[PDB]
Amino acid sequence: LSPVALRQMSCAAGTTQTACTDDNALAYYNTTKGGRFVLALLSDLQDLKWARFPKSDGTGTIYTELEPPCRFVTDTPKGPKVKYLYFIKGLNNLNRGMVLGSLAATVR
Amino acid sequence: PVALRQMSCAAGTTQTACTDDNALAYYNTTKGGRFVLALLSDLQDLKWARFPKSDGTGTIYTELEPPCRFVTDTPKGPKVKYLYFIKGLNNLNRGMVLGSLAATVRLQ
Repeated sequence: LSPVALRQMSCAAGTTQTACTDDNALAYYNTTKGGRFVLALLSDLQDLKWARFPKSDGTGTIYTELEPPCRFVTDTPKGPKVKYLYFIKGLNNLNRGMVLGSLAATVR
Repeated sequence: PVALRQMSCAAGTTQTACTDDNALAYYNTTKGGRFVLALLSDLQDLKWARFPKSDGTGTIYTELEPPCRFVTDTPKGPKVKYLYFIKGLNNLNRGMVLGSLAATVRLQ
């Protein structure tokens, strides 16, 4: 599925599945007709293992576990600020590259 | 976390026909030169890519995969661009390019 399909929105992550404070991370996802496929998260925080995204073709939300994070330091106007990138568990090399691609390909 | 940069380069239908800047090369930095991952071009018949070398020991000729169509929005209306991966480029790196491509040109 094409790279024109990849966009971003903030969403809700958590140490546990219950503790998903709304909107504390950026999520990379692909849109298609009617729903979405989240692929990875970017957050200020390093302890995350759960992700809460809108249910495709429905009202409501999904919860799927994350990989161990990927630590990057980005250049900010507030001095360097360190971010964490979580992929969805088992994300294939192409799609990882697409987010790494796009990520290095929008900041720093 | 490895930023992708652009540069004009030479490409052509055959190693000898590579005469002089009709293509755009996405490349990396690998501790002693630049590593090229793919090219983008108006021309659809390209098969080879001509690069000199930091030193100038002479020049490297790399093969290309078959192109992929992408129509781009430009001031001068729409322009169609073809994206050639260098032959034998693994999946992570293709993703990195495609993620980057969507950040650097007006796809769709």
